[PDB]
Amino acid sequence: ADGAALYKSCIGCHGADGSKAAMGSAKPVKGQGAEELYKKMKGYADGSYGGERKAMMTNAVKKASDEELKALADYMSKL
Ligand code: HEC
Repeated sequence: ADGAALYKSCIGCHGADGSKAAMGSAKPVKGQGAEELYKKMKGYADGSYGGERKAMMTNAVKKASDEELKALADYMSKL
């Protein structure tokens, strides 16, 4: 699959232009940067980055294999 496909679900917590209030006050995804987003999204998928509220997101992003991980960051980096 590829990032774009996953994001469609992600809208639930991040909104379109990755800025809605997630599980409380959270940094907006809104073009942090592909580097940042990749490392953080990778962090979550791998389980290196996370926390209580992140648990849902962790499993959500966990579905992303590799193409997906990279592309999700790339996509989010222009959103
Ligand atoms: C709520 C139910 C969420 C779902 C589903 C998804 N994310 Fe999320 N995300 C959430 C929180 C609480 C935060 C914390 C950010 C902070 O530090 O305050 C985030 C943030 C991100 C980021 C930005 C990185 C950062 O700022 O630390 C990334 C890269 C991210 N989220 C990725 C991601 C993906 C790929 C999701 C859907 C495919 C997704 N999130 C859903 C809460 C929730």
